[PDB]
Amino acid sequence: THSHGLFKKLGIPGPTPLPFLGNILSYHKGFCMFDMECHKKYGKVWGFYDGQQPVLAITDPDMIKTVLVKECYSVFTNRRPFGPVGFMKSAISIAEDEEWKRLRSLLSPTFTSGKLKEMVPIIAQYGDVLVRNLRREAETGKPVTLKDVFGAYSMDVITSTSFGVNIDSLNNPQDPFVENTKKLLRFDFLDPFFLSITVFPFLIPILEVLNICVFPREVTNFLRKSVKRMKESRLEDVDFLQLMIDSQNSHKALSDLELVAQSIIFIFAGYETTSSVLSFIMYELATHPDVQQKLQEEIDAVLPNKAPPTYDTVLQMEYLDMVVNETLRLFPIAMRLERVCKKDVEINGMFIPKGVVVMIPSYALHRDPKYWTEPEKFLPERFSKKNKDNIDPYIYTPFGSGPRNCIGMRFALMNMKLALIRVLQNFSFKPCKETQIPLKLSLGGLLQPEKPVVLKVESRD
Amino acid sequence: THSHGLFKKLGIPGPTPLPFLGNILSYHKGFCMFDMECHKKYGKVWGFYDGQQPVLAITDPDMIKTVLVKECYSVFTNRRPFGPVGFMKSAISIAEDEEWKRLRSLLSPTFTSGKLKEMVPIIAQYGDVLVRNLRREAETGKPVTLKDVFGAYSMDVITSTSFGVNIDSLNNPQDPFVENTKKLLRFDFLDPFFLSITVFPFLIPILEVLNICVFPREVTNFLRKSVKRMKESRLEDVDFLQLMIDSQNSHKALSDLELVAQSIIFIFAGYETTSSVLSFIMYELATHPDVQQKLQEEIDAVLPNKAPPTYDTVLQMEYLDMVVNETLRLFPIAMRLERVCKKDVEINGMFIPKGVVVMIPSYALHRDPKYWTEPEKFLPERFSKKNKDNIDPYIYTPFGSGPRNCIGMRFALMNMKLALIRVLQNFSFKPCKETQIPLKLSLGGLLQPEKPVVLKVESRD
Amino acid sequence: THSHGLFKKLGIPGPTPLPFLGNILSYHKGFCMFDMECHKKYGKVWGFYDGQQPVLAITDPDMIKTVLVKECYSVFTNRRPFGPVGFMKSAISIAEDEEWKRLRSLLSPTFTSGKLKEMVPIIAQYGDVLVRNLRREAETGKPVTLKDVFGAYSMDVITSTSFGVNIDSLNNPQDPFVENTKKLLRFDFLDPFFLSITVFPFLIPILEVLNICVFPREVTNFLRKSVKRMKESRLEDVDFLQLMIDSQNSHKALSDLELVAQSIIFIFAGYETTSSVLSFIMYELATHPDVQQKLQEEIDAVLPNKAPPTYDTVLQMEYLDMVVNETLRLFPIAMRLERVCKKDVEINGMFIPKGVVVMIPSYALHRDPKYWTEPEKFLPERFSKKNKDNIDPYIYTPFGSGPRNCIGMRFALMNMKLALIRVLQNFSFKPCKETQIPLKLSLGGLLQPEKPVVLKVESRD
Amino acid sequence: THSHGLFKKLGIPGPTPLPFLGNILSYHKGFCMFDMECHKKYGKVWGFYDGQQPVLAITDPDMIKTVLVKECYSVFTNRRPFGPVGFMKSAISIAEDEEWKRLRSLLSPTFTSGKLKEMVPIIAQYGDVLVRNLRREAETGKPVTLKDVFGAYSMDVITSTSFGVNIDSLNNPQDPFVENTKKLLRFDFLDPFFLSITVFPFLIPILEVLNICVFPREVTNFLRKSVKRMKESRLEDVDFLQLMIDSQNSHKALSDLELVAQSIIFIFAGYETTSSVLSFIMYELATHPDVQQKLQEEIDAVLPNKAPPTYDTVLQMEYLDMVVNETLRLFPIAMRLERVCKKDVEINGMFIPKGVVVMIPSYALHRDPKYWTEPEKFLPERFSKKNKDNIDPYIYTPFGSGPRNCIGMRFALMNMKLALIRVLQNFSFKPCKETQIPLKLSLGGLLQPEKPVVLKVESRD
Ligand code: HEM
Ligand code: HEM
Ligand code: HEM
Ligand code: HEM
Repeated sequence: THSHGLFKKLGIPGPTPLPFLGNILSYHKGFCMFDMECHKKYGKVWGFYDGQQPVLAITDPDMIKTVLVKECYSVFTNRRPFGPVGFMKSAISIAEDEEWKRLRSLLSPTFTSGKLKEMVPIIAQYGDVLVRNLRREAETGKPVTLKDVFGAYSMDVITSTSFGVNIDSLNNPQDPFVENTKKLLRFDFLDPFFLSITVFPFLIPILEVLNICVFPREVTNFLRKSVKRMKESRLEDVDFLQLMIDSQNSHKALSDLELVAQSIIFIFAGYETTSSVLSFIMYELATHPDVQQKLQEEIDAVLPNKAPPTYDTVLQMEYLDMVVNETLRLFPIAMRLERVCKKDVEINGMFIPKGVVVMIPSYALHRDPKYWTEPEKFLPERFSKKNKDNIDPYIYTPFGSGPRNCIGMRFALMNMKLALIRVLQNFSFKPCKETQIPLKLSLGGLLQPEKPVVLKVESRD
Repeated sequence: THSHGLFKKLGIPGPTPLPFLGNILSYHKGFCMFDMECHKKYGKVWGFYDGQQPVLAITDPDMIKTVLVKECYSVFTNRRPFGPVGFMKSAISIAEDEEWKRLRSLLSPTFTSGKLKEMVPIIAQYGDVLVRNLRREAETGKPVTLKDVFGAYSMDVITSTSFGVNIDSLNNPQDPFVENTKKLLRFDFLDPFFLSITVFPFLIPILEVLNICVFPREVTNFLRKSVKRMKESRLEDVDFLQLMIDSQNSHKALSDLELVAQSIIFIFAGYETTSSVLSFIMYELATHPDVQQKLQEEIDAVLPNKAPPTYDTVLQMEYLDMVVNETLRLFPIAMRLERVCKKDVEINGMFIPKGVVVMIPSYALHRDPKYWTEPEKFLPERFSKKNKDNIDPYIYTPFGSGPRNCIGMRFALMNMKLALIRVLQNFSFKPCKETQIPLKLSLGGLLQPEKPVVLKVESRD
Repeated sequence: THSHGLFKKLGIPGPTPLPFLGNILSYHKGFCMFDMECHKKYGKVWGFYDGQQPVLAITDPDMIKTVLVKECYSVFTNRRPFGPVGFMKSAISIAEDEEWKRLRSLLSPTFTSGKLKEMVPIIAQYGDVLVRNLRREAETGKPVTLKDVFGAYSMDVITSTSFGVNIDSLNNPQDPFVENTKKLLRFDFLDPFFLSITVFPFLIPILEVLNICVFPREVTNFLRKSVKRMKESRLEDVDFLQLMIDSQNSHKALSDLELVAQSIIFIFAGYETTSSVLSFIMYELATHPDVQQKLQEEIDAVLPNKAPPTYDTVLQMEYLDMVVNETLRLFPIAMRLERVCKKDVEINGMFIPKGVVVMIPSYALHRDPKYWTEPEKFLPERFSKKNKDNIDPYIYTPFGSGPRNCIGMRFALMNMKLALIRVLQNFSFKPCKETQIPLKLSLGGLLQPEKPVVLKVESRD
Repeated sequence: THSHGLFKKLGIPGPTPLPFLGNILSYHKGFCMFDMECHKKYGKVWGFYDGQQPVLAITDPDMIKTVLVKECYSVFTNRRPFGPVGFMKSAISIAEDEEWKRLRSLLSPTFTSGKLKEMVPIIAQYGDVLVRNLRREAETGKPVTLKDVFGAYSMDVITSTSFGVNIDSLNNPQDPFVENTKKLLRFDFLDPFFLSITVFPFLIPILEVLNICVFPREVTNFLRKSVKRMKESRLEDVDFLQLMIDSQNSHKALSDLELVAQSIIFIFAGYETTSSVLSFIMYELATHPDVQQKLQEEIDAVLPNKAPPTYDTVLQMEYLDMVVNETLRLFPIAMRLERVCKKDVEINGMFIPKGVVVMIPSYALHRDPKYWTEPEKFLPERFSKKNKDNIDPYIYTPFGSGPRNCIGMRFALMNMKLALIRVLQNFSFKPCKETQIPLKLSLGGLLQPEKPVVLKVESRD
């Protein structure tokens, strides 16, 4: 099969591809293990095939800068398609070129510090809810599963910061607004379906004309009307929906379908991510009680008498920022960043022909011995205000970099910190016998634990 | 396009087909209206195209007999495929030829009168549940939606008669066993997806190798393990599951996957059907209060003092059998029966080449003036023990006929009658202003009401 | 189906589309008849659907100018895809965007007046061959079929002006170089296959990965090696091949596969076109003997004593230019021009959303009563140096207009005129009884005669 | 992927399959080498996957008998599909079940000894033509390529024994009837296209509805009308066409399209096969001059004075029968026989589930040391009337066995022997320096030589 000669011709190393399958059989241990092995075997750049799709992996920090910043608009502007999307075509994370650029413009003022400081009282109320829910699991000394308790917390923060709907998801697990939203899970890009998509990407057109979508047709049909109800109950009679409604009052405003799609993508974006990361952080705190104590002391110092957190007092807390960042290092939940090269180019001395997918293997670089000492260890001091200067922003990329980076970065860090502050103000977290130490990562296509994290939760009362 | 000449060549009338689409655009008013129009325009036989699939419609009672009985095993043994089925390939209603014949054998003793008489105490307990639920909607004079109250009743009867699980679905609408099972709805064979299947049936192979199934992969993955739990909690420590478990203790026994598929098909089969028919019957009773009174008097006569119904006392009630049958006449929820002609044949003097789909248009014949006087009226006397002899069993076919007829006929009639007896022992049913008189049928691909049936429910107390 | 609402929403008239088929059933009489009917029914602009592909037809000369010239590079740069192309992707007529722009640059100097004046002695020798072949059919008074005699002439001119190979195709109809090249016929975009492509354009990806090509794999595999033989017999030891070989000695030179593709596209481009047009011209001359006499007199005046034609004496002949142009008016063999709108735009006051195919219906405009008197008549005087000023270059477009017009315009007119001069110097052409007067055009997807043109050929000796 | 567990579950050995590809990458050396390796590694039975299609290979002579004879009608009646066939669906070699059984009936009397004895004078005349053509290549001592000279001979015999058309193909290589027929070449079931068919057999439906056929649409459209011309020039005013025309004067007669398809399949069947085998025989004779001398002496003894061969004198020649048979042993051009198991069965003690493809690896068994001494050597004595009794007819299967064996066996052997007799009566055949000794077989999907056979041909004058 062809085009399997491309990397050989350019003199670029990589595992030899099978006809039709390319290298996918080498995903049997997951993107992370494949990426490290490749980084190790082949060095600073390499190439492989997702079916017939050539993928060029790069690790030089200069050349990563060019791809994510300098030549973003001109050359490296879109991600690769992945499956049938339906109307979700209009979602900023999926849209391309000038539609993207216009969307990214219309939504930027929504993620500003000013709007985010306005949303904090809402995210705070549900840290309280979280606490009372944790307390009920802690007065009845039963091991807690974090994904479920943080899931319900994440869910809570979303439903409020995007539509004003206010639910106790953990206690109302069967509210229609909680039921649909809980189906918006991260895509397993190595499950039968998406593997098939990589071998038969000519099948994508087929599904499209059949209205078959990787965003389940019914979750989308539920919110599309849920939004047009809210839209016309507020109109006329502080959340993301309002901020978008206010905006459609670049250019060309925001279409009504265009608004529904962004609403959906934020839910999708903020739900399993926030839930997952918080779990990873509580695992590390529970297996490193010194770090947990140190941070608890920091929180009490800024917030004595279990004082509530604020926007300014959150940004005050340096050790908490160190804990969060180091966790995202060990578990960057995206694992890779990816851009489609839209033209023949040469950058930092290397020819890149049109159509290749440039890939940055985040997981692998966050654990590269050549930039991190004992990269497997949990050492928050790597981010102390002393050492935070020796860290290359193109090697540590948990939100990506450049114009197409994670637009929800600020919000996500602030959301996760408000949960951590409130939770640690009230509770300590200890390993159980049934806790999996050391945590093994899932050999699938998601960064998540093989086994869900379970811990003992104790009242500081 | 070809083969669009087939009917023209055989001298068979029918609407002229468009290339690729055949006649599907003539489904814009539904199978029922198309069938009547065709019966009227073209007479006793006609032909049309579901894409490229030729479909030969027949209405002579002799020739229907040949197709459903005399030449079933030899010629007319399977239905037509309809979409990707996954493992549900093994479900009796879908299986073909000797696999079907063997399955139909292994499950026949499960639907016998003897087993059915044993299941009646279980179906009865949930008529009681139904009552208390109706009473709560009747002491608070709010119009009741029948599909929801009978749905929860149907659901209840199924969960018990197939797995022993005992739930108040109406009050536990969010039990995991109620949540999955409520997704097993009747297929809308004119929704975008299935229309596309008829135009692109070459797409079926494509979806199959992609594990894409019209039976949602997650409902099936939930019950497959739900069964292997029950299976191994009873083994070792009266429902359909047991009767199948006892059977795998023709020939070749029942595979473990083969058992899970039948379990699923019965749920699918008994849930929206029972729920739908009961609604149609209560609509007719409410718009014909004489008939409702007459039947109430019959029930009190057999069952004085609201005596509970039994298997024998149900079969006693002739006017109730007349009401149920007449309703199935006006609304035969399958609408058509269909067999694939597997060979060149000639029956009753007409050549039928291999591959055609012989179709019997049940809806249309149940309302044919040539066999029924005032076919639009609700006249239960057409089935009185006096006139029940002048009714051609190949014209009145609400469960089909012959070896491949509805294996659940007995159970379904008995289930629906036990619900009707208990409900009418306690309540009368009257039209609301918001009730749709006269009921309009859905122009889709299901026999169901355009608008859901709503009635006033009053206590005979 | 969707997107069938687009034109309705924009307030644009057009025939109402069927689901999936759009308007293709309205091609049952050909693009030409559909275009006129539409122009007539709907006016100055209209819209229709090639399946799901929206096609916007326009006839205002200002707005045509914008599309073909002013906004060519920025907005209207590519044609629409049509089927699986294989490596022919690299052919200038098919390539897109900057690949096109670079190719069109590398081949422009090949079609200059200077190169074309150099090629004339070669094209002339085969007008002689043509004559002797015609004379053999004229001394034996048998009606001649023009496509066959002009086909062999066209073939001859190509094989020489592109590779130096010198064959009498008419007398060597079974030379391997004549056999393959004669398979490069114009695509019937309404034959079963291409119709299917319009209804299932999602099938194009499928064929591509199967190396299935609308350019037969074996004709292309024959010339690809035929070229690499010639290439390496001239290297080292006046045709298009040389001019390209000299060029690969914008930028990025011409790839070796890139050269083979252009070679092929010129053959394809020059063979049935030149052959077809010459036939149309000889039909009109034979049914308008005054015009034929007048031109014969002109040729004798410039070229007395049957003097051979030259580059300068060809451009001298004004009545011949009038005859050729008027014929291309009545039969513009492309029928339409087409550009893909690559962005949301507004031109001359009309919104055009991304993805639509702007179409200019050349055939229909060449016969529009609003710009031509008696448009069905053959009146060469419409192009006399007197009236040639009142003709809008955006209404008379037989080679298209703007940067993406027919790069072979000069060559094609010069090739056809040299054939006409030599042929008329020696012969007159008269209708037979078996000649089809009036010529009916083919209801297919090609501009060609229903029945092939047959004429009586007489020696001016 | 699934169903890749089937052979593992049944305890059947075989090479471990890759997802989607099964074992096709093990065809990189051809069916023959794979089959031997497997026979060697795994023994008497084994299993592998052509994509997802399970293929069960068997070598026990009893169990082969069951599959090809005893359970042919009931269980093992069809071959496997292979690609899109169009109307060629009706060709006996491709048709299935009762259509096959009826076709095989209607054509059996055409291949009888009596008809075959009637066709011999026609096949003889073209042995003469063959000779004069060979003599022209032998008086001009140039090495002859056998495929071309025997191709033209084969072609000649076909065109006459199927339609009465009489051509010297070698000297008329560009007659329209010779041009089309020469495109009917053996399918390379490992060329890109057919490999793709095995990985994407769900693509077969797609091509079918696109009228795309592995029998080129134009060769079939040429003969379909070529036949309806001959058909209606003989009607009314000794070949296969006549014998079929006489037959349509089981049951249901032969359709007109059904007749055209058989005509085509015989051409396809008799052209490259006869041409190929004759080449293999002349290679062995030329590298074993003793055998060549011995046979020449036999021919002179039966046919002194270069007497012409007859039907009876051909069957007389035992050493010639030995030479032909031994060659078919070393090169059985089908390589394998194959039947689709249409039901769950057990034969000779082994469970075979429905859908598997039972395969008999002819090539491998013809060279199995366990039944043949020095199986690589060319020893015609293995078939002497002495040893011809120790040869298992289910191990030596160059025409298959049972009801679905090669219907053209008699004709093919007789055709090849008449060519050999005439050729050897007049010429001896010697190796050239450019002859490939030892002949290497093609690693493709055809049994043919890597390099075409070239020999020195000398006049016995
Ligand atoms: C711990 C939480 C999160 C992490 C680790 C994370 C990580 C990422 C990464 C790596 C990217 C790709 C950046 C690139 O390509 O350079 C991304 C993109 C994106 N993120 Fe997040 N993200 C998080 C939370 C969120 C949240 C809460 C939102 C809610 C609005 C969000 C919205 C988006 C969007 C819309 C994009 C695509 C932006 C574009 O293409 O212009 N993310 N995220
Ligand atoms: C009011 C209720 C029902 C109606 C009107 C109904 C109607 C029908 C009809 C018309 C058929 C096709 C018969 C034919 O092709 O001749 C059928 C088949 C079938 N029914 Fe029902 N049905 C009902 C309830 C049920 C229930 C409760 C079950 C539960 C077991 C069931 C199981 C089946 C099965 C398995 C088949 C396919 C049988 C075969 O192919 O052998 N049905 N039904
Ligand atoms: C009577 C003869 C011919 C006629 C009427 C004709 C007509 C046309 C037309 C209408 C176009 C499209 C122009 C547009 O889109 O604006 C075209 C394009 C083209 N023609 Fe011709 N043509 C003729 C002969 C030839 C010949 C002999 C060649 C040989 C080189 C040729 C090469 C091309 C090419 C390469 C294109 C595509 C150019 C591009 O996309 O940049 N044509 N022709
Ligand atoms: C040296 C020449 C030939 C060889 C080695 C050969 C070999 C074979 C083989 C192995 C089969 C499959 C048998 C089986 O599945 O058991 C076959 C089938 C067949 N052969 Fe030949 N063959 C030859 C020549 C011919 C010729 C000249 C014809 C002309 C009529 C022909 C017509 C057929 C047909 C129609 C079938 C399929 C029969 C059926 O499925 O009923 N073959 N051949």
